[PDB]
Amino acid sequence: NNQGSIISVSLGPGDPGLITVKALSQLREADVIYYPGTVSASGAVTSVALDILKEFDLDPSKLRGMLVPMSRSRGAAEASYAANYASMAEEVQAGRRVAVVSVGDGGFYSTASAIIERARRDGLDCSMTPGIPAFIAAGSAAGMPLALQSDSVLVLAQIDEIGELERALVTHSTVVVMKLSTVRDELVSFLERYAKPFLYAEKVGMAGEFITMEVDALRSRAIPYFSLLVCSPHCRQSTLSPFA
Amino acid sequence: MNNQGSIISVSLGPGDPGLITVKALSQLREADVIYYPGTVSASGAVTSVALDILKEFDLDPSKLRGMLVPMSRSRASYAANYASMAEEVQAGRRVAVVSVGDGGFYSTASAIIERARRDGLDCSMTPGIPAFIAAGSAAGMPLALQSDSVLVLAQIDEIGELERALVTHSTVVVMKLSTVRDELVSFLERYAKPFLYAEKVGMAGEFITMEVDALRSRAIPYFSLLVCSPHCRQSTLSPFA
Repeated sequence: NNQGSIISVSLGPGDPGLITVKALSQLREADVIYYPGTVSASGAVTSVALDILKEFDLDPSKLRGMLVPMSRSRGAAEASYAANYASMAEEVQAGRRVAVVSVGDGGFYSTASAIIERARRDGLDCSMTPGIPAFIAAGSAAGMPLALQSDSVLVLAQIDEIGELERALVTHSTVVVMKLSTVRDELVSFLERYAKPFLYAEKVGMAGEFITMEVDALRSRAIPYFSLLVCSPHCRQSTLSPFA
Repeated sequence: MNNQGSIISVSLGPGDPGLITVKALSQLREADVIYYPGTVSASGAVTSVALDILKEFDLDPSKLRGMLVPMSRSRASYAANYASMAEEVQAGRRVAVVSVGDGGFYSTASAIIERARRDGLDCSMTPGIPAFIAAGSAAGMPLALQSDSVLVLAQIDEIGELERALVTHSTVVVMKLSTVRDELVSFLERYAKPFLYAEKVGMAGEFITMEVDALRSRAIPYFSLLVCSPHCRQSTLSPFA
């Protein structure tokens, strides 16, 4: 029926089997669940978060979409989440158990952190249940390690110019770049230039999963928001590598 | 029949048995045999966070097989747990090899997976939540926002590694803080900025702090990490001072 007041519930990165035992139980006991999604020109919502929730046989009545276009004002998501907080607060006032869900982990580049600021300063009971980051899941779906003994790992997100990844590469073991859409027109020439093992992973664990280590397989590919890149020598270990 | 016989690298997550994925837990319950890592001191005392997590799931205890490695002969030198696995696999059996955290992220399992894979075996990987991700959520802080970077180090030799990295990176996580235990308090005094220290997150004896004074007498164990980040001031733990 309920338990907490405001909970940031990580869904994991797309495969519903990769939610935690705890996150899943929190969802089933929540009174209301807010999820992010995007809308196209017509209606037609796209929401990876909702696609995941739909696998849990939850009461479709308790679900509250927070909807945006495709935008980059520190992700119009911040305003969208901000705008939605009032209702979440009133639900919490009504004595309800509110979940705000995140693809991957709620504390790792998630706008849910805006809800947990406000929740904590308005003195409400709030919590974070963590989830598997997308880059962790990508490494495992490719059958490779991301980090071994003495490695460093640098994680970047919303890369500005492709030159930012280029500079980082040499001073770091593995580099991970999230949200590749922001360099969708620069990715392929970067990859030809780099000429070193990489993992491209899109929609991992989800219906349209696509993972590749071949530049040719990306030449005429649309690079969407939910996609990431791993540049690392360890990519040689993957099942997707000729090196075995 | 024996023509099956598989091996899976199953991540356990960071410590709280509630932070196992639904899928990894199902795989452990289905497995015929479950190998877990652990270490053994000279007086023969066994330390194994992995077995401590397994002990929380109601598994058949006769299914569990320790892969214990002396804290000594570094490769240790005991990859010879695999021939055992292969045999079980040869015998038609479902073998799980487990990892604390994620099995691809500074893990004990990678060297086993590579051996399986040099051999003809399929060894899929089920992911888990790394300890540093769990530590952030336990403290109620985010680890990264909009265009932030995250740098992860582990088993660092010397405290300078960290100091140096923090000149040019805002958020730096260091895993296996034991390696710099003698230097931690002094480092944190001169650092004089928000930090999160976390030990046994999600388990009995969880200890997390953003107070240097809570560390002055503390035994900093091997499964210990530090996060240095301004994001630490976004926790009810960040010094009321």
